[PDB]
Amino acid sequence: QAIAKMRTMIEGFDDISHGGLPIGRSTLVSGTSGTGKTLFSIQFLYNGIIEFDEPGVFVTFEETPQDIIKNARSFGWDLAKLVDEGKLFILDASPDPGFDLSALIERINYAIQKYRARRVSIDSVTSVFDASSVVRRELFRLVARLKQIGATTVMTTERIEEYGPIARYGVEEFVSDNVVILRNVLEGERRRRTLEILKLRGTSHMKGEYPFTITDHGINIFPLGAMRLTQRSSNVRVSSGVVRLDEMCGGGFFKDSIILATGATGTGKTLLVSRFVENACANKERAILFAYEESRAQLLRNAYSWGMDFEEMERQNLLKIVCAYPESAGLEDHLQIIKSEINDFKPARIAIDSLSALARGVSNNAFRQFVIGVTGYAKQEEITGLFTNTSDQFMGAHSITDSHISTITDTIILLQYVEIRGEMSRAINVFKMRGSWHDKAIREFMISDKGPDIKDSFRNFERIISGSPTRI
Amino acid sequence: AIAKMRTMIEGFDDISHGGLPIGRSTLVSGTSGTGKTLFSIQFLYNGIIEFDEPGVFVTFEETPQDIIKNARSFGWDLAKLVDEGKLFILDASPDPEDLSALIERINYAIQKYRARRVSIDSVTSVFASSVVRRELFRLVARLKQIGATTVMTTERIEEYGPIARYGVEEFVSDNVVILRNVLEGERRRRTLEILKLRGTSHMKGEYPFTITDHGINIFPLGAMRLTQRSSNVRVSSGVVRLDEMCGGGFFKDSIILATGATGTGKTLLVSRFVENACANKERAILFAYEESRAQLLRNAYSWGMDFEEMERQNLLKIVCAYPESAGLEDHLQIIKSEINDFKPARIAIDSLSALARGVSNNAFRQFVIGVTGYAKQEEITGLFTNTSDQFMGAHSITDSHISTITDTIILLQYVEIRGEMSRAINVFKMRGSWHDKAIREFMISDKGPDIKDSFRNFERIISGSPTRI
Amino acid sequence: IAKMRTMIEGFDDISHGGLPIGRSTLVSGTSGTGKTLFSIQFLYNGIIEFDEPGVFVTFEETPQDIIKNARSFGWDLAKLVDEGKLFILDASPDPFDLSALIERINYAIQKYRARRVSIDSVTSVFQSSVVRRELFRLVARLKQIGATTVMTTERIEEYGPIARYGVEEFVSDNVVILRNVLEGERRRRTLEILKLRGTSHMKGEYPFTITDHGINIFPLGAMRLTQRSSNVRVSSGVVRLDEMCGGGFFKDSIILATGATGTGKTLLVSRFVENACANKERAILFAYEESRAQLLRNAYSWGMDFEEMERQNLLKIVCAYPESAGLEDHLQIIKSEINDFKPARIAIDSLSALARGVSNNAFRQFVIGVTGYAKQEEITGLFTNTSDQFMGAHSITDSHISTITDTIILLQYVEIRGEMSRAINVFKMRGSWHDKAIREFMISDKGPDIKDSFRNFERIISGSPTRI
Ligand SMILES: Nc1ncnc2c1ncn2[C@@H]1O[C@H](COP(=O)(O)OP(=O)(O)OP(=O)(O)O)[C@@H](O)[C@H]1O
Ligand SMILES: Nc1ncnc2c1ncn2[C@@H]1O[C@H](COP(=O)(O)OP(=O)(O)OP(=O)(O)O)[C@@H](O)[C@H]1O
Ligand SMILES: Nc1ncnc2c1ncn2[C@@H]1O[C@H](COP(=O)(O)OP(=O)(O)OP(=O)(O)O)[C@@H](O)[C@H]1O
Ligand SMILES: Nc1ncnc2c1ncn2[C@@H]1O[C@H](COP(=O)(O)OP(=O)(O)OP(=O)(O)O)[C@@H](O)[C@H]1O
Ligand SMILES: Nc1ncnc2c1ncn2[C@@H]1O[C@H](COP(=O)(O)OP(=O)(O)OP(=O)(O)O)[C@@H](O)[C@H]1O
Ligand SMILES: Nc1ncnc2c1ncn2[C@@H]1O[C@H](COP(=O)(O)OP(=O)(O)OP(=O)(O)O)[C@@H](O)[C@H]1O
Ligand SMILES: [Mg+2]
Ligand SMILES: [Mg+2]
Ligand SMILES: [Mg+2]
Ligand SMILES: [Mg+2]
Ligand SMILES: [Mg+2]
Ligand SMILES: [Mg+2]
Repeated sequence: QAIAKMRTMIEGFDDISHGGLPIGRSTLVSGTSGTGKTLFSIQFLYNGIIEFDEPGVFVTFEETPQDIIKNARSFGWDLAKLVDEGKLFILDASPDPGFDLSALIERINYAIQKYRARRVSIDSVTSVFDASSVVRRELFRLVARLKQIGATTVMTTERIEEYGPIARYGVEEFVSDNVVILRNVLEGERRRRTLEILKLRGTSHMKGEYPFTITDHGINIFPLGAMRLTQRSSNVRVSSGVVRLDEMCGGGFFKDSIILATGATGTGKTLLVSRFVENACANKERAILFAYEESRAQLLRNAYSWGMDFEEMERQNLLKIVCAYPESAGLEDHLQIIKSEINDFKPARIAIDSLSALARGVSNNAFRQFVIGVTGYAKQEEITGLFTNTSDQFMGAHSITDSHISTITDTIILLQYVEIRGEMSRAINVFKMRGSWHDKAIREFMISDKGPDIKDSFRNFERIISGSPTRI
Repeated sequence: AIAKMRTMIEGFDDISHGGLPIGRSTLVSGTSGTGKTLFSIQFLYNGIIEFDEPGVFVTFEETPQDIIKNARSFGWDLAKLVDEGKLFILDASPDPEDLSALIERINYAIQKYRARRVSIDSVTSVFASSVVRRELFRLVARLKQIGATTVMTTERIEEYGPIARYGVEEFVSDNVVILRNVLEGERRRRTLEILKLRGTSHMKGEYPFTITDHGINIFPLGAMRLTQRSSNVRVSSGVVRLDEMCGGGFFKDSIILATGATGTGKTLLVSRFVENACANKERAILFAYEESRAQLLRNAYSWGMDFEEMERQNLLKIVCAYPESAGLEDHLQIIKSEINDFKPARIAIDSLSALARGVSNNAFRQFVIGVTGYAKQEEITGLFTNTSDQFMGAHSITDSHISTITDTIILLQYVEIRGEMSRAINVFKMRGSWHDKAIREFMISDKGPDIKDSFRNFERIISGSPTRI
Repeated sequence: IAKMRTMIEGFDDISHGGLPIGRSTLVSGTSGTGKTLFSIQFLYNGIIEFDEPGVFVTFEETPQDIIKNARSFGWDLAKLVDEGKLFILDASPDPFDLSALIERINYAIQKYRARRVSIDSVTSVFQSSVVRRELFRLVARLKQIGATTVMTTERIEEYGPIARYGVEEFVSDNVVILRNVLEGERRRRTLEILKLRGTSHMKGEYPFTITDHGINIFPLGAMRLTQRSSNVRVSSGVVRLDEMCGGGFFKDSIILATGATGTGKTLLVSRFVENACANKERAILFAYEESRAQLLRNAYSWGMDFEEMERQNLLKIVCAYPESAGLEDHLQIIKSEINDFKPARIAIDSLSALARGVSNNAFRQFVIGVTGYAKQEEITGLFTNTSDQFMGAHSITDSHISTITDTIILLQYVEIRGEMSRAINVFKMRGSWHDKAIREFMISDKGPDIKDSFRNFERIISGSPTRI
């Protein structure tokens, strides 16, 4: 048969490893200091005991068992209880403030034999080490030893560089069958943790780097390229909160769709968003406004001057206003918050104000990856998503988005300024709709105390899209 | 000329100009997980199963049991061939609880099995550069006298560092293959190179490959001979008016490009293109990289076409995938793979601009030439869509500059007429045919696209903001 | 400082005569560079071209194999050994060492009356300060013996130290470096004379190709070679285009057909190539975007029978992806094919295709080379160049190679009355008058037809003109 694997039950990993770690073989987990090796090792054992009734041995080489049990209480895992229930054996191989190899393989086997233990975690084998071929042969002996037992091993290894050699010595890499590289890449002044499976001998795996976050629920990996173009798509309509906009969308937005609001600063994106949120609470549905530009304080003042009261919506428990600076974390961290926050609130409508805030400084690819995730998560979860985008230029803009994410959205609302008679008008347009007919008219519109009023088209003008048209 | 032995690895025999030179050792160096072992296993396996050429595998770390088990993954029974006496896994790995000695064992094994092939994996784990060359030289030199073609595995620490670990292994061997696993920004890319073959020609540079269920599959971008068939056979676009604008419809043996701003009607044309195939009981595949099976099924139904029906009839397969789910190399395989099972008459990729996201224009072009080329030589009508970055005033058909690779170009654009977003369609070019040269207005309905009349009384129609005459 | 001719294509140019006589020349380089091929070709040429006997010292490769490897290039070293013009000296170990070697070299030189010596590789012998003296000794002895030697050395890094130990350079009188540099995924073979003590040579690196004929270097600087130029005319194949140029294209000239995709560059090529064969003259067609079947089909739709012209051995079609080879290799394929057919006209369709993925310096070098070869061999070259922009193009070429062409035929779309019409312009003609009018031209089953100019329009060059 094909190489049998053993599920780790670490969010994402088992999809990246196409099942889990090859059973009976050792797997190297190497990374710089604070990459998540120990955690990868604990979480690996814990889940086997709790879920599969597979006992585990943790082989510490410096961390006192008090501290291992103590660090586990942070993630809400109680190791002490599994010790006292004879399921998890912590095997202190740290020296009190040669016997190595043969002596230790006996000790770890006396424990492997004693607990019927199907899983082992050695952390960190590096600290035992010796020149170049010394680490290779002493290591190899240990791997080949455990393979004879028929036990499945996680081998924490250290690193000095972030994209340097795999291990410390340039040997371990090859001794082991399965190699996992953790990274904590400094991208500007922020840190992006990624896990890569370099090889699993005798089996396929997902290639490349995958981002993850160490939350209070452990390692959470988002398989960026393991989401499936496999979501539901109804014809159920919903209201935008603007009646003339619903008319122009051929009877309102689709429930299962991503809507994009594109225009210069001060064109009315946050007004359409505010409105899009107030419609959900008006029909007794929960909504989340993900603000990254304005504070709750300012989002209420401005909403109340447009006629709508966020307070009664919040108190009724139908509207959550979140608010975060994009620079406060990295994209994976934000994507984590958003997914986390949608689960505990279970809304029918998400709104992010704005994507253009989150694209700042971050690379185009890194940004798009975030957008394929948030767009993709909403789509498969049957949640309507309105995403605001502020164009870098206020006039003469030729591209909808500067990040080029138009092919990812289903519906594009387009706000733009228009200069007539030495004044600055606005002009909404339903630029596209996937499914609906939609109005093809660039209707002028005004904002008041009442909200948005969508009047008539500029029938007697040429080059409306320019920003300074000419009366025909 | 030097005599070569066919390896039966997809792409290698063409890259090596006939296989590995016979009676010489070939060095295959790479970083961890590069496909070194796989290359050597295959070398032997494909040798045994095809030409009844027996082979020997020397292993210094991996147990023989494991070389047999790992091989089962690719659906090959190495165990059956050990019994049959065609293979022999000479276990040279250390015991948990020699230079000339091994050579004698390897020599003995060769005659003891009439073996024409060898694979020593890896001759580094056995190990001072002064010393490593002398013994490595002895081994490779010995094997030349035995008269046995050899694949010798060696390890590396850096993708563009020294070819092998000790800056010696290279110069000893007659033949050097580098397997690479380059990090293309969070996505990996597997390339095979032949750095030197003493006494013969080969192909130069990096050639990308994939490790799959069927082993190593290399796509030689530079040997796919631009020597492909052609006809004047016409196939319908799925729109009678567009067919007329092309001068009888599309050519069968042609790459078509549908270009335009976001939501101009590309994915609609892709739909009508695919349906028309199912109408004439001909198979087609729809490669969707932006929508989803449901949203495609839906959006099409609101255009009066049942994809649900076509799939049930097995005349339409829909392969949905995110562009960033894998690197280009993998995609090209999936695309080429899905075309070999289903054996279609027409292919559709929606869209190319989606795949060019976050990738060097080179990797893209090579990929595009790849798919273009394959469909062309396989006599398959290819409709590819491209979203222009600029919705109005676009000065270039594509930002990837792949217009020259296409044969036919359907250009869709927005036209601002009396405060409205009207659309237009013009057959920009058509190699072989006449085609209409008119920027004719069209509307989309429940029925689909209706191609009306040109903007006769307008100036600067392309700019997207025209002017009344 | 007297020099020995290598007869290695173009090396004698770079070296200003060849290798300094009675001195060793280091030829360092990474694996697969062509050091062993260089040193073999240095002796072989020495024998066949001057009857200068050579001695080849091998420290790894068995004499048996060195012969087998050479049979590749069509050279028979076995015959040259039996005849005693070449002596392969085996100094490999079994499967007082430097001095023992000198003696055996000095033995063969005196025994075989040998002018040339090749030692590959001196490095492999050794196993830093110590390497210097042993090498110095080896060279100093060979200068006493009075032998011009080639000495191969190996390198780890492609732009790192000129030799393994960072010494071999300083001890040698002459230094040559072979490089096999990686341009993305394609390889580029470059040769560089780093120094020749006592003499002049061409500085910097020069590309080369290892072919069935050995090391073929292109000294991309020492070209010009005078080239001849006449006022002889040649029909373009389009009657009006012939007039608009002032009697046709000059015989010894570079024609450029720039324009947006689908404007008709390939049609202008097709007729240009036909016109040669209508006057029983050979022409090669170098295609980089269209297969011979498609070129055959589309031509047949414009009237011309490509198949008929191919049978009479007048018209030759090439066809090759740019991504298949590098630029140096493409230059060779063309330089080769011209020699094997000796055509009156080459047609490259397109230069724009071959510029893909390459640096403009690397590309522009390629163009200089193709131009200068066609110009000096008096082959009239038409070249096509599809522009990046189909309307609003402000530059004739995006490669900036307009100064390298003598004549430019500029096609462009013109937006008239809601339709896409094309226009032909003779943009320049060094030597002739040429028409200065932007003319409209249709393409029918019969080929092109150039009608009347757009005199009643403004802003034609933009592609969106205004009626006035
Ligand atoms: N409850 C928690 N909430 C959030 N982050 C946490 C929590 N507990 C631990 N972390 C973080 O997760 C990281 C996990 O690193 P881990 O303890 O696995 O070290 P390691 O990767 O083995 O490296 P080292 O060799 O330095 O021990 C810690 O550095 C810590 O910053
Ligand atoms: N009470 C009001 N009466 C009338 N118009 C108002 C009122 N309050 C705000 N506006 C209008 O609404 C605009 C506010 O911009 P809005 O938040 O709607 O859009 P936005 O594009 O998201 O803004 P930004 O790009 O600055 O984040 C102001 O420029 C103003 O013209
Ligand atoms: N059945 C399979 N399907 C897909 N990929 C596979 C399969 N089996 C193995 N692989 C891939 O092959 C790689 C391992 O190949 P191989 O063992 O030849 O590597 P290697 O370069 O010899 O490594 P090392 O020398 O460090 O052992 C892994 O990265 C894995 O993803
Ligand atoms: N039922 C319908 N009735 C009328 N018009 C429709 C209908 N369905 C779609 N349309 C129009 O046609 C467009 C369809 O375009 P299509 O789905 O081909 O997108 P596209 O041009 O591929 O662009 P993108 O890649 O950005 O989605 C819609 O945006 C809308 O303007
Ligand atoms: N007939 C041929 N046609 C084309 N290329 C050839 C031919 N014969 C050999 N080559 C190429 O030319 C090179 C000749 O190798 P050569 O032994 O000269 O290199 P080298 O740098 O001395 O190698 P090393 O130092 O590793 O021994 C090889 O890369 C080979 O691929
Ligand atoms: N039989 C025909 N009748 C009329 N026009 C034709 C015919 N065949 C081709 N054409 C026209 O010729 C054009 C193609 O010209 P050609 O192939 O020379 O283009 P090009 O300038 O080389 O551009 P590219 O190489 O980018 O395709 C088509 O756009 C088409 O309008
Ligand atoms: Mg730790
Ligand atoms: Mg705002
Ligand atoms: Mg291996
Ligand atoms: Mg689409
Ligand atoms: Mg050599
Ligand atoms: Mg062309």
